[PDB]
Amino acid sequence: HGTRPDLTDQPIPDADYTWYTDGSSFLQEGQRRAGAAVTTETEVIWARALPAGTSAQRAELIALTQALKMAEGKKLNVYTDSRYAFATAHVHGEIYRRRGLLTSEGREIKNKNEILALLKALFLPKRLSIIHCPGHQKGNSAEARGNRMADQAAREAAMKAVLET
Repeated sequence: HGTRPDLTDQPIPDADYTWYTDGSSFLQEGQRRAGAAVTTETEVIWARALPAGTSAQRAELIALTQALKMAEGKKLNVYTDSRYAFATAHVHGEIYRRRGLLTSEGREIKNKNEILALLKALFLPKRLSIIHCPGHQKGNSAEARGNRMADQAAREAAMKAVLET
């Protein structure tokens, strides 16, 4: 009946998982390729190539949603460099849903199905923080490294799918 009341935008100290997500989308070999990833600072938890023509923004929602599903029952800090996915998760998604805009034939809202899946996935972690950090950071901080890891993994997945066919 609504969205997740305890969803926070700052890291929680006691988290089981601190994960970084990224979606990427680019033209490779005459086609729009996309990838989505979930990583720690140092290791890839999950990464996938997504369907041809997937946008960066859709990929970012898909990565975030996957982090939520994987962290079911656990305390999760997840980072995203997408203002779009951050805002969708925290604010826009639930408004669009309550207005009936997600299940409508209106194509005025992009990524309707991913947003609905994200909204459902928000309830899975025991505790949840979805944190925005600027991407493509030159910083040496953990978050800068986690985001570069996630960007790398997402891009690697999309590219690997291309050359594996």
